[PDB]
Amino acid sequence: YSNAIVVLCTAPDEASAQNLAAQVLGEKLAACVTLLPGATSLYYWEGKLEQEYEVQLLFKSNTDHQQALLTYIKQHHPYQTPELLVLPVRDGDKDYLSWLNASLL
Amino acid sequence: YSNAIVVLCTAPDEASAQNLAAQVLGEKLAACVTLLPGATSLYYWEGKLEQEYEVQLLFKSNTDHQQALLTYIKQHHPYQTPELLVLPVRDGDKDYLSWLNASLL
Amino acid sequence: YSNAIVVLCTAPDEASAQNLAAQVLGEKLAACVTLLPGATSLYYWEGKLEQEYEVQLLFKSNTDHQQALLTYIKQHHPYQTPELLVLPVRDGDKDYLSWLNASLL
Ligand code: NA
Ligand code: NA
Ligand code: NA
Ligand code: NA
Ligand code: NA
Ligand code: NA
Repeated sequence: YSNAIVVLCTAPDEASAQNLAAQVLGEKLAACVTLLPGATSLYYWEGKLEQEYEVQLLFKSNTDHQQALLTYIKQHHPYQTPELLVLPVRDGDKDYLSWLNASLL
Repeated sequence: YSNAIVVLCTAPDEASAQNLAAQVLGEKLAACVTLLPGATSLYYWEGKLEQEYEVQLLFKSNTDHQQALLTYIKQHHPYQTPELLVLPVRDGDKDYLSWLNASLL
Repeated sequence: YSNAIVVLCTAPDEASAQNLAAQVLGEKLAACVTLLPGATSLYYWEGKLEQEYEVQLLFKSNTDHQQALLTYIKQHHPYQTPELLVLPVRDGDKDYLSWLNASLL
């Protein structure tokens, strides 16, 4: 396995998604943050089935910066309990991983 | 590795995607279902290259509910052979994982 | 773990993403390619924070064709150093996995 990771997270709108991405990148806690706006999420919250528009984010980072990234997002997110799921990366293109690794703190 | 999983699946349109998600959620087989509408999928089917609009779904659940979820979607999907790929989750925010686990059957 | 994989990659626009997908599929190096257009990616490039539109791609393939797929994309991509991250697949629907494998043999 490579040391790269892809962290999934959602935001209520593009404005908040962009602000969070900019903060994370300025702190060098991710190499690239990709936003997928216009998503819809369904889930139960306090006993009711909700259906809300959200932005699905993908934070591309590495294991050496994993906890710092999670902690940062958790403390700079509009939601109290944001989605934060780390996907492992089994392999990647050498040159891309090189760039990803070099971009981080 | 945490016990969380993210299941990839596609649906032909938002209406079918929403119905499936609502059903899975009511059955408590996923904690959150995110729909990414307006995607385009290319693939060969019966020897012909097809290019079709689809909704990419992400079902956020755990390994304990993995088989029931897969079986449920398979039996309640518009396609005869739907995409069902389980991505493992290496780690996550504990508060989020706690809510995810608590929302399941 | 199954032998399936999901490879993340981004393209600058739909035209280029579609051409790449078609080429990869003709070469039988992926069973299905899903395009998520209208995404926004933020990243530092040459010291400056960029915010650009991209298409997020998901190549659904197997470990048996993983290196050939990565090499092929790298040689047929508009970017000099494109994003190429391989996500492992823990499990999936038997019929879907069978179709994916058969499509590439
Ligand atoms: Na803006
Ligand atoms: Na902004
Ligand atoms: Na869209
Ligand atoms: Na609906
Ligand atoms: Na095209
Ligand atoms: Na052959």
